[PDB]
Amino acid sequence: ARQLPVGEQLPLSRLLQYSDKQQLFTILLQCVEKHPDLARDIRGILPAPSMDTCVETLRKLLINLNDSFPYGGDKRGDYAFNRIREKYMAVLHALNDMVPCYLPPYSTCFEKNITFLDAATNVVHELPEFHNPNHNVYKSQAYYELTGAWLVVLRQLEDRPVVPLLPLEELEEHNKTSQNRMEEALNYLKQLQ
Amino acid sequence: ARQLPVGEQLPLSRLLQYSDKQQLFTILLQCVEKHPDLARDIRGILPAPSMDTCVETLRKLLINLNDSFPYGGDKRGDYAFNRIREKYMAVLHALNDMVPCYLPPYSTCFEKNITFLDAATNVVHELPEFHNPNHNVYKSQAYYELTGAWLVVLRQLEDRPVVPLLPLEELEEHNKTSQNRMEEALNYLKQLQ
Repeated sequence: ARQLPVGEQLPLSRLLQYSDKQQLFTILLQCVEKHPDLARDIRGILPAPSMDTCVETLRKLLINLNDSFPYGGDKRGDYAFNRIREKYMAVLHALNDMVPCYLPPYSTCFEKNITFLDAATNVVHELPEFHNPNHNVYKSQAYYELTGAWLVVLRQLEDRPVVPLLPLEELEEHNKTSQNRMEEALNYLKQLQ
Repeated sequence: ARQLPVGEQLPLSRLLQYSDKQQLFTILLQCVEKHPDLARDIRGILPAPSMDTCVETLRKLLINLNDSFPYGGDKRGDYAFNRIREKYMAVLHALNDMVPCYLPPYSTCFEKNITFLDAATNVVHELPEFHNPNHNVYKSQAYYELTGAWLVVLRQLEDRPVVPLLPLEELEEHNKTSQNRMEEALNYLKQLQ
C-alpha cells in the first residue's frame, strides 16, 4: 500500500541556519576542544589572510576605538577609558596574534617580516595616552614587546653575510615617536652596519 | 635578560574571522562527519525555532521564488522553470525538513501537529504550475506526501477515545484547491466522525 512518514527531529544543517556567524564561530571552537585533531583539518582548507588584509584589520580596529570615545568628554580621563578598554584591548589582541606570524622561526622572509613590523609599530604610535598613569602601561608594554620583535628579526640577518640595506631611517622615526623606548633595537639595527 | 618572542602561525579563532557564515556553516558540517558525536553536543545547546519562525521561513522561500521568474516571460515555459528550479527546490527541501518534525513518533501534540500541516499545505497550494507536465510532478508529489502526512497524525487520535473536534472544513478547502489529490485523508478525517 503506502509508506507513511515517520516523524523525527530536524536535520543538523536546518538547525544551524538559525545560528549566526558568532554563534557558529563560537560553537565551532568548542568542537576543536573536544577533538583537537580538527585544528589540522581546518588549517588546511582555509588560507591565511594577505599581509594587506591583516594590516587593513588593525586599521578598522583602532578606527573603531578612535570613534568610541565619550560623546565629548576628556578623552584622557578614566571615564573615557572605561568605554574604550574594550575596543582598546581588541587592537592589542590582534597585535599579539598577527606579530608572531611574521617572526624568525615561522617566517624567514626578512624583507617581508620587517615590512610588517613597520606597519604594526605605526599602529601602536596611534594608541591613546591617558591622564592616569595606570592606563598607559599598555602602550608602554607594546613598545617594549615590539622592540623585542624587531630584535628577533634583525637577528635572522646576523651570520648570513652580506648585510642588505637596513631600515635605518624607519627605526629613527619610530623611536622618535615612541619617545626613545625602542633604543635596544635601533642600536642593534645600526650596529648591523 | 629578556625573553625574545618566538614566531608561530596565528590562532584558529583569528583565522576563522576571515570565514563567513556559509564558510563556517559549511566547514562545521564536515566536523560532524569526522566526529559524529558532535551531533548530540550541538543539538543540546541550540534550541529549535518556534513554530512561527519555521512557518515564516517557508514564506520567505516561496516569496523568494515568486520574485525570481524571468523579467517578463511566460512564467510557465521551460525557460522560466530553469531559473526557478533552484529556489523551487529550496522551498521543497525545507518542506521535507520541517514536516517530519511535527509527525506522530517525535510529536504527540495532535492539536499542535495538525496546525502546522495546515500551514505547510497552504504553502504547497502556492507552488507554481507549468506548461510542461514534467515540471508539475513536484507539486503532485507534494500533495501526495502531505496527504500521507495528515494521515499519520489523524491516526494518533484513533484509539485514544473521544474524538475531539476535527478540522473537517480545513481539509475541504485544502482538497478543493488541490483539485482532489488529498481524498485519502479527507475521508479518513470525516471517517473519524
